[PDB]
Amino acid sequence: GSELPQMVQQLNSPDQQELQSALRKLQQIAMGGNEQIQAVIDAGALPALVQLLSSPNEQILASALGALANIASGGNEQIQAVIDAGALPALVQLLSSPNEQILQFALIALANIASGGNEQIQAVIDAGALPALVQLLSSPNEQILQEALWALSNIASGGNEQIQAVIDAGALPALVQLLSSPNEQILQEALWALSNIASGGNEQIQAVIDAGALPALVQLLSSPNEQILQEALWALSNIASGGNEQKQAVKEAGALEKLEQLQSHENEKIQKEAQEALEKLQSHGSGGSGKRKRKAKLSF
Ligand SMILES: [Ca+2]
Ligand SMILES: [Ca+2]
Ligand SMILES: [Ca+2]
Ligand SMILES: [Ca+2]
Ligand SMILES: [Ca+2]
Ligand SMILES: [Ca+2]
Repeated sequence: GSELPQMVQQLNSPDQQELQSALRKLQQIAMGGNEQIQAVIDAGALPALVQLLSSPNEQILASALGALANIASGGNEQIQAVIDAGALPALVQLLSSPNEQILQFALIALANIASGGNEQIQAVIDAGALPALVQLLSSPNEQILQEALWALSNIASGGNEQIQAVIDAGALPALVQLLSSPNEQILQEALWALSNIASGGNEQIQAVIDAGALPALVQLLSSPNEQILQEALWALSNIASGGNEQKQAVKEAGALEKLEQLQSHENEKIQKEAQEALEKLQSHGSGGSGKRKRKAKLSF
């Protein structure tokens, strides 16, 4: 309430101490849920925060990113307000920053925007984010790689046209290569990304198959890691939701025997996901694939 208008005014303060302070307070208020986010938007914060993405002051920039990321953790309409204030061109340009901290925070903000509805996701694609995000799949910096993977995964949680944009940007070969990663964080994310691409139409599922995902996905059905096991099951289950050619590719890769054995796993969630995937492979229908979105905060 009554202190918020002052905080927003202070985003243009000639006193850098007052500015940085107001920015941090807004960032923190935007951690408090969608009603609190809406109070920040209603006080007029957005134009100023977006303007500050052009700041050459790295402390200001990092906090502005933090604030906008938190606002973009809200509802689809709150995300759309951020897009409407003009955030995307600045965020996309920041994907080329040589500052790893700024890059990380930019990625998180983009990822949150791409956790909105299909129209919000399409704005991200139309702003040109995908070629940069796909290029970052090759980063030797695990932190950067992890945040780019989340952004791609969220973009692939849209409709078939959004998924097709991801495929056409050349993401699949890198994502399939990541299924070999010894890094459990990266592996999990690569599986989210591929699962979401495999939640589209049959020709999207087939692009995943044609890029060579199945043998690695079937190997992961041998993991003692219950989290990785569930993630590989989700991916196989999405692919098995396609048509006959897709179901048949899954059978040719040897999944049947393993899916059947996994119905005897003590973990009830694994049991259930195995049974469901198996029923789809032997079913005559299609559909039932699952999409997942990730939202993250930034509390400084
Ligand atoms: Ca001054
Ligand atoms: Ca500077
Ligand atoms: Ca650097
Ligand atoms: Ca490294
Ligand atoms: Ca490891
Ligand atoms: Ca285990």
